[PDB]
Amino acid sequence: SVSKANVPKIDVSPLFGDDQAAKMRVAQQIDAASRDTGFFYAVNHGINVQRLSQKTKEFHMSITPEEKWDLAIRAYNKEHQDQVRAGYYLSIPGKKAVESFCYLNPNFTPDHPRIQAKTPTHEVNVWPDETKHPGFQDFAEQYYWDVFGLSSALLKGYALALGKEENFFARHFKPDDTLASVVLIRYPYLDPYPEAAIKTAADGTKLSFEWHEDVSLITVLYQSNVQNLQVETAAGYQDIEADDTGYLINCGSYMAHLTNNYYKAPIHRVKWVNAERQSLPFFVNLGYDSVIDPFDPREPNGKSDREPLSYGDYLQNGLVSLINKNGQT
Ligand SMILES: C=C(S)[C@H](NC(=O)CCC[C@H](N)C(=O)O)C(=O)O[C@@H](C(=O)O)[C@H](C)CO
Ligand SMILES: [Fe+2]
Repeated sequence: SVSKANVPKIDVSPLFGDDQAAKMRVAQQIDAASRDTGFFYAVNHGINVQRLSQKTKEFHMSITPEEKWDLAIRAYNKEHQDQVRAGYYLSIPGKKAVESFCYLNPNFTPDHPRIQAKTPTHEVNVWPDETKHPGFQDFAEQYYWDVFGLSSALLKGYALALGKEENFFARHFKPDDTLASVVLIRYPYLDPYPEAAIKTAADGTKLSFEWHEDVSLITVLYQSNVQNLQVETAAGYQDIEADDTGYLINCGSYMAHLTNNYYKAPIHRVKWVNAERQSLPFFVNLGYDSVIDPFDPREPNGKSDREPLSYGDYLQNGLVSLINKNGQT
């Protein structure tokens, strides 16, 4: 069998308050988890994940093929050249099982300075018709802000963990310009399940998505209660237990860059499971021009031989590379 990965449950509630000592004790837990498998579950996070799941299910199960084309990103619909990131990512029956809906910062409106400039990675969200999906847009926008708030708190914990002041990351994570995204992923139950939609790892494990590091600062993930994720450790790939009451947290490769691999971006993959389930990541991205000077918390002078990299540069190049490596989702 595959061994269970160590994924501690960390009560992150102190990170919302003003008890600095208590925050330090949470930071230590984040440090330990980040230095070990690179994953932890944030518990006592304050978000109503059951309602998120319910609203997401109502959306996935009621949206029609017509609407999917009308909301599709450019990869599926040549008419929508502005939709690189935001919109619907279609399944391909008999070939590709997964489908999803991505949205960005609700503040990226037509008048936003980065939208006017047509800066890469900024787009205006697309939404289904309100009469067909009543309350969905409002719910989804509010969810963005709810998970932004959790993520800000988590970023205070990571900053303290690394020996910095608590706003070290969060000062670059701002409502007016964050490049963060929500993805509402549907993994279907299918009978029969098309072999073409199943990948096979070198070790023989059936997969829905191959090994990768995340393109993010951190990733803040809600998943249904169906085990599927695996993390590569020195002991090999290990199973990450499901917990549909908590958020699964890990670092992306921007964190690895900034910390000179002190907090690695864990390599992980998604096992194929024939189950109707949800995977709802929030990718914690900074602003387009955000640059944090790389450092090394294992070195006495804290200096690193990595060059500063703007977040916008990192993101545009990472999203493309991901598609090249593991395919268009
Ligand atoms: C490889 C990853 S981390 C997938 N992410 C992407 O494909 C990038 C989406 C970026 C988005 N379109 C944007 O524009 O921001 C992803 O979301 O995987 C989730 C899953 O497959 O369950 C789960 C997180 C498994 O790792
Ligand atoms: Fe991932």
